[PDB]
Amino acid sequence: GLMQFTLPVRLCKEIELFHFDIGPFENMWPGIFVYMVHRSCGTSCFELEKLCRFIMSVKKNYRRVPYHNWKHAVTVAHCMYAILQNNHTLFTDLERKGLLIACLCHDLDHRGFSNSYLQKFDHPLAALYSTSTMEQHHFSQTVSILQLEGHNIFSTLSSSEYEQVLEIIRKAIIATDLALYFGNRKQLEEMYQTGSLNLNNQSHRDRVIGLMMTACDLCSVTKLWPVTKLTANDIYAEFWAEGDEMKKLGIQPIPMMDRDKKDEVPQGQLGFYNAVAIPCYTTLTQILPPTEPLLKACRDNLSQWEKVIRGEE
Ligand SMILES: CNC(=O)Cc1ccccc1NC(=O)c1nc(C2CC2)ccc1Nc1cncnc1
Ligand SMILES: [Mg+2]
Ligand SMILES: [Zn+2]
Repeated sequence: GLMQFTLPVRLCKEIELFHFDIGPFENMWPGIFVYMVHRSCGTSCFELEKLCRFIMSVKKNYRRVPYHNWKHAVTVAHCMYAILQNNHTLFTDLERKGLLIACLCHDLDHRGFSNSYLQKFDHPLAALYSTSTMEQHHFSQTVSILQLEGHNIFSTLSSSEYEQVLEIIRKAIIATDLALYFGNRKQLEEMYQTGSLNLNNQSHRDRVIGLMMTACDLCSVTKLWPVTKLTANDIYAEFWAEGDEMKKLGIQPIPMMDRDKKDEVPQGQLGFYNAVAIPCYTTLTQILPPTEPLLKACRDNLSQWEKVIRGEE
């Protein structure tokens, strides 16, 4: 009850900022998360003995892949933490609990391959789930861990609060399938401008949480340039591996994934920012004004990639 987590001053200050980088020390990331849960949710939200056991089981089930790893899980959680703190009163007690956990769990047991690569490989998980493949696998894994003895961090909730929080988390994790982002934003877009967006409409909240998750999941583009620049190497390390494996199946990969075509990256990142990230954070800022900082950083980094092409770095 009385065992606050505290952080070094720089971390304690910098963590409340959208563009915070959790840093290269694996060993602090668990404490960082618990810090965020206590300030986001309450020191009463979860039994600490239990939370710690869940955190470490969840860490154990992210794999050693260049990008879709434990560092990604916590990065995404922090970005959600930042959004909840800047929109304090808009979100229910359970929405605060379930969302941070969803973010922590959103990529459980990712292998570094896209849904497309499961289908073309004919991986068993593509047999089992025909769309949002990995994402239903990550939700599947989150319930597996939640059901291990001593890991039910949600046990103090009623039967029905429990059914709501798992249902928040499921949609939350499906929402991170970028295949669904495009329709979800276009629907939120029409609803904000026609002016029918109603946050008391639960099908509306669902979409808005869906956008937040896309925004959190994309937040390596909302960092200081030197972070965004270096994280790009990791996402691209996975892409080129997947390309290598597409080549092995007798399939030319999209250039984005072809390591013979690195020259084409700065242009590929241009497309990405314009088609995906700028729109994501635009629509999110229009809905949740305090989240503007994420749009500014995104824009900044777009500018930096233009600069890369112009020979200027
Ligand atoms: C399916 N469609 C696409 O994936 C879009 C695209 C198109 C072309 C080239 C590249 C991409 N994608 C990305 O670059 C990218 N994707 C993602 C998530 C998988 C969506 C996250 C971060 C990205 N970049 C990134 C840059 N810096 C620091 N961190 C991450
Ligand atoms: Mg994912
Ligand atoms: Zn992710």
